[PDB]
This record gives sequence, structure tokens and C-alpha cells, in this order.
Amino acid sequence: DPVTNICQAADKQLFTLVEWAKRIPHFSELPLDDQVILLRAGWNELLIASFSHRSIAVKDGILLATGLHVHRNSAHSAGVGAIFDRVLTELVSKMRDMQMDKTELGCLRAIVLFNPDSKGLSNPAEVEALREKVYASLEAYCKHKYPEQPGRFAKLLLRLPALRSIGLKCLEHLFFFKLIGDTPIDTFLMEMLEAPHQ
Amino acid sequence: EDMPVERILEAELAVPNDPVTNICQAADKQLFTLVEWAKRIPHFSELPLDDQVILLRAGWNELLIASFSHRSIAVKDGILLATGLHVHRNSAHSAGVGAIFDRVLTELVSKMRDMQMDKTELGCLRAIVLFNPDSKGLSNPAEVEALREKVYASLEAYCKHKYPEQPGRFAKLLLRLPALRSIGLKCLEHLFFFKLIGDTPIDTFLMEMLEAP
Amino acid sequence: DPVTNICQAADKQLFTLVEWAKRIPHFSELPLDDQVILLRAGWNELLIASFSHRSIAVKDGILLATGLHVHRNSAHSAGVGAIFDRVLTELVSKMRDMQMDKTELGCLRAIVLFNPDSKGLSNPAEVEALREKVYASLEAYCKHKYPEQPGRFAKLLLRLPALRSIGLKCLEHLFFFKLIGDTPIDTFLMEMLEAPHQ
Amino acid sequence: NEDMPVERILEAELAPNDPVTNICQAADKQLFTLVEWAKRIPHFSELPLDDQVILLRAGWNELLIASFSHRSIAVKDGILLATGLHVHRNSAHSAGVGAIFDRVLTELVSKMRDMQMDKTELGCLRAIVLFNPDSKGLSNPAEVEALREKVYASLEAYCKHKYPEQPGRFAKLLLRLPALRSIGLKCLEHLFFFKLIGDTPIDTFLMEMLEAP
Ligand SMILES: CC1=C(CC(=O)O)c2cc(F)ccc2/C1=C\c1ccc(C(C)C)cc1
Ligand SMILES: CC1=C(CC(=O)O)c2cc(F)ccc2/C1=C\c1ccc(C(C)C)cc1
Ligand SMILES: CC1=C(CC(=O)O)c2cc(F)ccc2/C1=C\c1ccc(C(C)C)cc1
Ligand SMILES: CC1=C(CC(=O)O)c2cc(F)ccc2/C1=C\c1ccc(C(C)C)cc1
Ligand SMILES: CC1=C(CC(=O)O)c2cc(F)ccc2/C1=C\c1ccc(C(C)C)cc1
Ligand SMILES: CC1=C(CC(=O)O)c2cc(F)ccc2/C1=C\c1ccc(C(C)C)cc1
Repeated sequence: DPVTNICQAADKQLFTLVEWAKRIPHFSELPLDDQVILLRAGWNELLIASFSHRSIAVKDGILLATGLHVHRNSAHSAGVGAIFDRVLTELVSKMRDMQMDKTELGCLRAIVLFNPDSKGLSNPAEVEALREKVYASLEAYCKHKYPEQPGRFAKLLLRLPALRSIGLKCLEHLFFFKLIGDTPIDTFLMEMLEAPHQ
Repeated sequence: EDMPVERILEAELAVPNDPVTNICQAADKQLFTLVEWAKRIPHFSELPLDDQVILLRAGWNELLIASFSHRSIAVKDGILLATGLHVHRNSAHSAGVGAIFDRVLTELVSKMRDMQMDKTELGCLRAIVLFNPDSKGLSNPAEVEALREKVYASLEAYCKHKYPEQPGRFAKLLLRLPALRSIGLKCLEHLFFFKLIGDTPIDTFLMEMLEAP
Repeated sequence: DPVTNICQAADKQLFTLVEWAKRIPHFSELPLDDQVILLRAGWNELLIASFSHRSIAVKDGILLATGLHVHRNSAHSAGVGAIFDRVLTELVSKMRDMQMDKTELGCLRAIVLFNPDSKGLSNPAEVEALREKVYASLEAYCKHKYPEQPGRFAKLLLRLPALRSIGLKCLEHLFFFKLIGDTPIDTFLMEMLEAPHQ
Repeated sequence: NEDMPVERILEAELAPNDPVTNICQAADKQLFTLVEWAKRIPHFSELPLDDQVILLRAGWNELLIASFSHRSIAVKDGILLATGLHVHRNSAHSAGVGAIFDRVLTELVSKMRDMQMDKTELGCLRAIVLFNPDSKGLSNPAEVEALREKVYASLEAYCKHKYPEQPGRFAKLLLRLPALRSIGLKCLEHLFFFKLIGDTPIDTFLMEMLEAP
């Protein structure tokens, strides 16, 4: 019964996300209504950034949080090979080519979280302010840890546009469901069809 | 006839914890009832099992929308999901699916109520959707198209008998399927089902988490 | 300049559409605002219904109004083969198998036109009324021309759902543009690039 | 900068009747303005012609949005098209593209106004969008990424010099590109450009024919 395992895995993944956001300086100081808005609008891009960076070691595939490998062949077989190739070329391979470390990933995700354009925010300017403090911190990090790379800071920020559009395509083409859910749903339905019935 | 409209009506009437799992359970529970309904449809179980899976994956969205749309005739300005939850227009706009919510009331619930669509007619329309010969991967689309023909053969017969003064009632019923098709597509992209039965469990889980240690 | 010829052809095709709608009984009697709304909401499905029926004679392709033949090999090459095949299997081929005549097409297109679900109608019930008069007329036609096919009438109406979904996928995936505009736009832009510099 | 002179980028920035064909001609002319601008961008013409076409097809949508968004800094509740026509919020709502219109004002025009984005800074951001190394089919994506690197190197130098009191202005400029990317995708599926410059010519053409004999 893989379905039950994946729903439980997601709840752990969701738990980790909120805990991660609480450790971000000043996030909890925002109005609780604003905290929920930011997680509602950002969880999609925050996950894509995570397993993209986690998949630097992988070749032609993405490594999900459950240790599950997914190769681009399994993706094309599921009819979502176009989006899958965008993850590899625009995120995974670019993250690998520049050797984006875990501090730079965390900063980019905090920037994504502090999205002042999110609809319904009670204090967008405070969100914008926390955004500024994050990337001002990221710039300092890049200057001192990579002094020879004067453009690393902008290079990092200029991967957020590719993350924005990829996040939208995943929601539109049901990328998450069709990567793992195509076959288990056939198995899941067959079980119900053979069950006892009156 | 060969597709007894009585057998179609009998099938219609015979049907804190981690929040994502709670949503999976509700979705699993609602899918199973849809399978038990489809197996009470005449001749459906006689199809190849692989084709039964195809027809379900292809129609599960529209079949559920048809269910709670006709179920919401009694309630007003809201939809009654199978879980007993009474979801209203404001509860859906907060979840970001306000546009779809109004289309369900305007194009399905309200039109169902005006013409007083009985549960026998509902069952036929859902059987027609179930027997969709356009579903991709069908081993023999012709026998699916044949079964569909038997359903709307019986439905027309049922309509001309139960409502003789309304000769065009039969066509009127079929002409709600385009709207049901369009609405079905919007529910997937907006995660309509996920959000309605899960918007509050998620907000509840979040609110508790953001205040927890 | 093939691009310019397409815009002329569109003006003609649009003119033909408005005249067609004015010949429909009682259409012009509707409020002019409602006439525009119904043409705003229906032109997409009305065009798809036309060239799908126009393509009955074609094999593995669709015939556009400008006589331009498009084969599926060119559509799949343009990255829209999925939608293209849906036109063929769900519309063109089905029109062929049942030998849908031009009278049945006109009735179906008029039913699509009189769409009571169109947003902003002044009198939705009046449009629904004209809709009832059309398909009641279509039923009589089917009974006389194909009495041995008692379900022909419903069979026709049950292509409208497929036409609805195919109409939505064409707009979101820009099926019209990508069908032909892959090569002309390259030439169109290349012509702009080889213009004088400075 | 030495390799990507920020001065050349600012120079480039400053440098009835048939309704469909009327729109095509207007779109044709507006597209050509974008091409002439792109050719005056240093090193773009040095690229293979096939790559130049790829970058134009890939960025034309966002490049136009960035253009008329900055030009609408002065006006309020509307956008100022290149033709001088003042389109208002409700005029876009009439076309059914009211949600996109508000996003342009809130996420682009308003933000551009608050930070007093000058035309030099705009030109650089558009040059960054132009040099998109993610565009599919490029013969040498590396040189495109190099050209993009030169641009935002110059912009950062320009920003640290022209606004020394705003150390975070450079990142503030780049962090509008995600919104520009998101909004650009929504304009395509809604036919945003077609409608604004064509909404009225169609109603004019429709109204006159529905009244005509
Ligand atoms: C993309 C994705 C990741 C990757 C990550 O976040 O590292 C993950 C990790 C988890 F632990 C659980 C689920 C997921 C997941 C998608 C998903 C897929 C199907 C479902 C339902 C429909 C069962 C729910 C979610
Ligand atoms: C449907 C949905 C909403 C509601 C909305 O966004 O309209 C939401 C809001 C949040 F704040 C967080 C998650 C979600 C969410 C689904 C979800 C998706 C993946 C996961 C795991 C894999 C981390 C867990 C949950
Ligand atoms: C058949 C099917 C599709 C494909 C489609 O209809 O286009 C889909 C797309 C989605 F995004 C989510 C679910 C589904 C789905 C069935 C399903 C139903 C219950 C569940 C729960 C029990 C975990 C999981 C999956
Ligand atoms: C599908 C289609 C037909 C077929 C028909 O309607 O029978 C047609 C006939 C005409 F005369 C003109 C255009 C079209 C057309 C699509 C189209 C394609 C590109 C464009 C712009 C982007 C230039 C605009 C429209
Ligand atoms: C964008 C657009 C609208 C407005 C909308 O749909 O929001 C509209 C409303 C109408 F009544 C008629 C045409 C159109 C139209 C474009 C169009 C232009 C040429 C053609 C030819 C090829 C038949 C077909 C369609
Ligand atoms: C490059 C390009 C794309 C591809 C994309 O951006 O994804 C597109 C998509 C559309 F839907 C419409 C137009 C276009 C387009 C250019 C174009 C520009 C002027 C014209 C008029 C003058 C006939 C016709 C076409």
C-alpha cells in the first residue's frame, strides 16, 4: 500500500517545512495570518528547490525526500518529460555547475518564503524588509566565502525566475502526481474492483 | 430495456491527526464509493478490468462533481460534500477556488434544481460519463460506446414516460455535460477537492504549528 | 509575406462567422450585448467544429480555411501532437464514422452559439429557449434522415463535451499559433533582423 | 562597464477597416521596435542569427511587459501603451484580463515607481531577460550566460555608484524578474496583448455588422 506511505511521508515533509520556517529569523514575529499566506504561496517552489539541490549527486534524475530515485525515463513514460528536463537543466545542473552549497540554498528558499507579492498580506512591506535582510546576508556570505566569484550573488538570484515558471508548470501539469502516482493508482483502483461487493 | 434504469437508480441510492493523511483517507473513502457505484451499473463489471480502471481514472472527477452537485439541491448557496460538510461561498473564496464554486452553483446545482432532475436521471448522466469511449487506452472503445448508447436509450425512454409534457427534457439533460466537462477540468488544476476538504485541516494544523515550540 | 495573408484570412473568416450567426433564426432579435457575448464565448468552439468537419476527407490531418493542409507528423513535431490527435479521434474521425452532414453541423454550431452559461447575459432563459428550438429541430431531422439510427441525435450532442475540452486546450496551449507559426515567425523575425542597423 | 557599456544600453532604450489586420500591423510594428532595441544592445548582433531569433521568441513577452510597465510610472490605475493610448483598470476588466492587469500595477509599475527605477536600470534588466541562457535550442548557451554576466556586472557597478546609499538596490532590481516571469506566462494564455489593442476594434466591427443589413 504505497499510497498510505506517501501521505504519511508528506505529513513529515510538511512538518519539517513549517519547523524550518519557524527557525527563520523574525518569521514567527509576522502576523500568523501572514505566516500561513507565505507558506501557502511558497511551499511549491520551496520543495522544488530542495529536491533539485538534493539531486546534484544524481545523474539524469531527481532524489525525492523518501530516498526515491526517479529517472528521466520514468518521467517521460509518465508523460511529464518536458517539465522533468527543465528541472535538470535549469535547476539541478545549474546548481551543480556552480556548486551551490546548503547555505546559499537556504537563503534562496527564505527569499522565496518572504514573498511580498503574495496576495492578501496584511503587511507586505514587513515581508519585503525580511526579504532584504536575507539577501543582504547572502551577499556578505558570497563575498567572503567566494571572493574570486564577484558575480555569484546575482547568479544565485537569477535562478529564481526559472524556479518561478517551473513551479507553475508543476501545478498545471500535475508533475507531482504523475511522477509517482500513475502506476500506484492503477494498483489502487484494481484492488477496489476485486474487493467484495453486493 | 437492456440497461434497466431501475438498476441505475439502485446504484445511486446505495451510495489533530496529520492533515494530509486525513485528506488522503477522505479521498480514498470517496473513490471507493465511486467504485462500488460503478460495479452496480449493469454490464460495467463485464468489461475488462484494465478498461474499468481507465474509465474510472478518466471520469472520477466529473462523477464526483455530478454527485455533490445534485446532492446540494437541498442546501442553498452552498455545496454538500459527501462527508456531510456544508461548504459555503465564503469558505471557498478563502481557499482560492471561489471562481469554480460559483460555476458549480450556476451551471450545475441551479440548473439541476430548476428542472428538478431526479436521481434516476442523475444516475444515467453519470453512467454516460462513466462509459466514455474517448478515454485513452481502451482495448475496445466500441463496446464502451455501445454501453453508452444503451444508457441514453433508456434515459430518453424514461424521460418521455415520466415527463411527457417535456419532450426536450432528454436533450436538456445531455446538454449539462459540456458544463460538467469544463468545470471538471478547472477542479483538477485548482485542486478543488483537495482544498475544500483540506483547506481548514491545513490551516488548523498550521496555526497550531506556528505557535508550538 | 505569409503572415500578413493569415490576418486577411482571419478577417474574412470572422466576417463569415458574424453573417452565419445573423442567419440563425431569432439571433439578431437578441440584445446586441448578448449577441457579442455569445460570439465572444463561442467563436473558439465554432471554428474547431468547422475545420474538424471540413477535414473529414483528410487522412491524419486537418484542413484549415485557407486551404492549408496540416498533417499530424508536422503537429507532433511542433509539440502539440496531443491536442492534434484529440481533434482527429474525438471529432474528425467521429464525424467521419457517422457521416455527419452539413445540416447536423450547422445545428450543433448553433447550439454552441446559444450558450446560456455565457457570463453576463441579459436573459439567460431566452438563450436557453432558442437553444431548445434548435436541438428539437435537429432531432426531427435525425429521425427522418436516419430513422434506423434512433440514437443519432444523442450521439451528436455527446460530441459537445469533447468539443468543449478541446476548445479549452487549444486556448491554453495556443494550438492555433503553434500549428503553423513555428516556421513563419522564424522567417518573420529573421526578416526584422536583416533590416538595416543603426 | 568595459565589456558591456551601460551607456549603449541606455541609448537603445531612448532610441469598417479590417480589425484583425489592424491588430497584426500594430503588433508587427511593436515587435519591430523590440528588435531594433535588441540589435543596439552590445554583442547581441554578434550572436548567430538562429540564436538571436531564439532569444527574441523566448523573451518578447516579458520585454514588452517590462517596457510598458516602466512607462506607466506616471499614470495611475492604468498602463500607458507605446501608442499613447491610456488603458484603465476597468478597460482591462472588460476584456476579462482584470487579474493580470492588477498584477502588472502591483508587482511591476508600483514597485518601479517606489524605487525610482531609471531607464538605465530598466535597460539592463531587459538586457538580462534578453540574454536568457535557459532558452531552448541555443547553439552555445555558455556565451549567452557570459553576456548576461557582463550586463548585471555593469548594472551592479552602476547601482553602487549612482545610489551609494542603497546597497541592496541591485538585488531589489533582480528580484522583480520572477514576478516579470510569472506575469509574462499569464499574459500569453489570456491573450493579454491581443485583447488590449484589439478589444475595441472587435466590438466596433461586431456592433456595426450586427446592426448592418
Ligand atoms: C515532489 C514530492 C517530494 C519531493 C520532496 O519534497 O523532497 C515528496 C516528499 C514526500 F515525503 C512526500 C511527497 C512528496 C512529493 C510529492 C507528492 C506526490 C504525491 C502526493 C499524493 C498525491 C500521494 C503528495 C505529494
Ligand atoms: C494543497 C495544499 C495547500 C493549500 C493551497 O496552497 O492552496 C498548502 C498550504 C501550505 F501552507 C502547505 C501545503 C499545502 C498543500 C499541499 C501540500 C503539498 C505537499 C506537501 C508535502 C510534500 C510537503 C504538503 C502539503
Ligand atoms: C485518476 C486520478 C488522476 C488523473 C486525472 O484525473 O487526471 C489524479 C490527479 C490528481 F492531481 C490527483 C489524483 C488523481 C487521480 C486519482 C486519485 C484518487 C485518490 C487518491 C488518494 C486516495 C490518494 C489519489 C489519486
Ligand atoms: C485554426 C485556424 C483556422 C481554421 C478555420 O477557422 O477554419 C483559420 C482561418 C483563418 F482564415 C485565419 C486563421 C485561422 C486559424 C488559426 C489562427 C492561427 C494563427 C493566428 C495568428 C497567431 C496569426 C490566428 C489564427
Ligand atoms: C480575442 C477575440 C475575442 C474576445 C475574447 O474572446 O475574449 C472575440 C470575440 C468575437 F465575437 C469574435 C472574435 C474574437 C477574438 C478573436 C478572433 C479573431 C479572428 C477570428 C477569425 C479567425 C474567425 C476569430 C477570433
Ligand atoms: C515568438 C512568438 C510566440 C512564442 C512564445 O512567445 O511562446 C507567440 C505566441 C503567441 F500566442 C502569439 C505570438 C507569438 C510570437 C510572436 C509573434 C509576434 C507577432 C505576430 C504578429 C505580427 C503576426 C505573431 C507572432
